[PDB]
Amino acid sequence: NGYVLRQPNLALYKEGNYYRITSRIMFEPRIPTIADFVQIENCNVTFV
Amino acid sequence: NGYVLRQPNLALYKEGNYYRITSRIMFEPRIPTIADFVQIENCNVTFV
Ligand SMILES: *[C@@H]1O[C@H](CO)[C@@H](O)[C@H](O)[C@H]1NC(C)=O
Ligand SMILES: *[C@@H]1O[C@H](CO)[C@@H](O)[C@H](O)[C@H]1NC(C)=O
Repeated sequence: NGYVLRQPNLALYKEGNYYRITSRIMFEPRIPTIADFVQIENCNVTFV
Repeated sequence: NGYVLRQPNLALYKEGNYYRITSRIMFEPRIPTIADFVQIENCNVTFV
């Protein structure tokens, strides 16, 4: 299983050791959580 | 409690033994999860 985001306007990034997901239009950062993801069986290697 | 979807553009269906929820505008299928539902007390019999 590979996970993706529920809507496009967000984007992950590696801020430091931890990972932070920000908006695409502003630099405001938001905490990661499990509710923000969605499941798809086929894994693409190109992801984290 | 009866559950419904967080936004209208989705739709459940019984693909096989398991249930799959797809987009209303494309046939792309997405995995079921609990985060995609919402609770309402009154149960309508007309649902699954
Ligand atoms: C999936 O990974 C392949 C690896 O070669 C990459 O070329 C492709 O762009 C990726 N597709 C995506 C991320 O949708
Ligand atoms: C609720 O179920 C009743 C069962 O008679 C049905 O007639 C009605 O259309 C349903 N309402 C919904 C699904 O909003």
